[PDB]
Amino acid sequence: REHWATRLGLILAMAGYAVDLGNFLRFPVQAAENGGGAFMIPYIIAFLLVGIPLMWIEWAMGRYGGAQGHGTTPAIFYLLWRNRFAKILGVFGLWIPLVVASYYVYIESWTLGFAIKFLVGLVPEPPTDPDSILRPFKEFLYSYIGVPKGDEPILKPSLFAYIVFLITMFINVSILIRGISKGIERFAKIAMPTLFILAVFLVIRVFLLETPNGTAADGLNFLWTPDFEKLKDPGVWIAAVGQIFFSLGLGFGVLITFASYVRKDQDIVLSGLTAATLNEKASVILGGSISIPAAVAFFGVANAVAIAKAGAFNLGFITLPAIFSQTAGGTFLGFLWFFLLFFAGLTSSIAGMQGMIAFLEDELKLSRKHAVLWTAAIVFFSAHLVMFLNKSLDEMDFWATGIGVVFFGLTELIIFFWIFGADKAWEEINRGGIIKVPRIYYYVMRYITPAFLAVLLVVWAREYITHWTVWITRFYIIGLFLFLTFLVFLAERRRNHE
Ligand SMILES: CNCC[C@@H](Oc1ccc(C(F)(F)F)cc1)c1ccccc1
Ligand code: NA
Ligand code: NA
Repeated sequence: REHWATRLGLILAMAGYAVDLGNFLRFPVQAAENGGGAFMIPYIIAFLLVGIPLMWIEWAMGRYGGAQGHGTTPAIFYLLWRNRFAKILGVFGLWIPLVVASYYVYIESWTLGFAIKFLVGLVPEPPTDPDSILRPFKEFLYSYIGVPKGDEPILKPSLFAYIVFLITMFINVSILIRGISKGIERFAKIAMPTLFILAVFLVIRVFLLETPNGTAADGLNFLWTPDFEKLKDPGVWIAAVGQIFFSLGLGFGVLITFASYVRKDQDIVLSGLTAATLNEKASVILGGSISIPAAVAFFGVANAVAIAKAGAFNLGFITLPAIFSQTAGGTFLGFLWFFLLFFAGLTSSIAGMQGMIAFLEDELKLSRKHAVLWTAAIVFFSAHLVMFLNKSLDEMDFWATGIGVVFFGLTELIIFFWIFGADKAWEEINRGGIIKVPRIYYYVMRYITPAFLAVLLVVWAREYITHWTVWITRFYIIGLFLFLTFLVFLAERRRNHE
């Protein structure tokens, strides 16, 4: 079995997974709409009661299973719980990253595509007034995606967008086909420093922005000025808990797959706590200093509410390009911005397609070459539903990431800490650890964390409870689960023979 080469590489690869576009775009928006700086109170709390406990568990399960040649949840859940339902629930943690890859890599191609368009200068050049600056970029993005102009729910992506998507896929394969150490780790050692420099360079440049409508100080001011009256809202505490899940990448079965390449007695407690910290630092320091400020610096603090309500997607794909087109040398600023985003996602995409690669290698005994190409083949095919069927993306994202990861997360708790036994589990987390987990976390992991998850579930289960074309997507994603259930079946039939 393959292994991480260096402790640093492990943490960077982990951190490379956790730091995606969400750090720079989703996190700033959520904070501004939920009390600004006061949002740090439920966020930090959820980071201690939910994020940190759940991270150590997936790290534990991964390493536990990885010692026995199994990096995937179908196998691992059968080890923690010798049962048929365990292998079935384990399917989800092979299903979720595979559904996300069906659109994530695609969105990742956009950044690459835009970064190419920005570098060569193939960007709109307005013209005055905000709608007169945004619209040329609104139409610029829609032509790329192929956003439906008619009543038909049909996308028509440009030939360029598609070609970049092929390239993007090819880029992902190029890294993944070299393995864990010489591929993901070696790239994590390059991308993460590259990421940091690009972030810092923008943070510096954003702070130097000065328009008649305001400055970057006004942006950091609005974003961080605490509104404690919103802490009364349970929805904020739900958005916080949901965000920690989103930003740490919990419940995707990717931490489990990745930790399974950590050696049996190697530390997971401290190494994990570091990778988790790297992610959070990236968000609060770099992420909330680039997007929101530059948007407020240009449109004024008056539109700071309207900008935050415009969504995290408009901010990164319509707003921020529109602003760079108005700044000195901003064509290159656009290029850096998107080239920052590309690697942020490229370090995440490679990480989650490993789950399917690890499955074919461990359970179906495929070589690394085949396991990669067939995983690429699957992703590439399924992505066509996202590329062409309008709102297919959103539907996939709603199930896989909305409840898929939250449900599978709470499943991970009960299986490892309640079914497998808490004592046996606690030793599995702390074993080989440079530092030991605080004795108080035993109660957090056993009661507080599942309580938070179960009462995030109920809050999700009710209010979060569309055109007929969503069924096409439902049809497909259900079909995937059945397909994976079948491979698990074939996986256990191949083992009884040998
Ligand atoms: C690292 N923090 C999580 C953010 C990111 O996580 C993932 C991103 C991509 C993948 C995939 F590439 F599909 F494997 C798997 C997980 C994600 C989560 C939900 C939707 C889109 C992206
Ligand atoms: Na993150
Ligand atoms: Na990433």
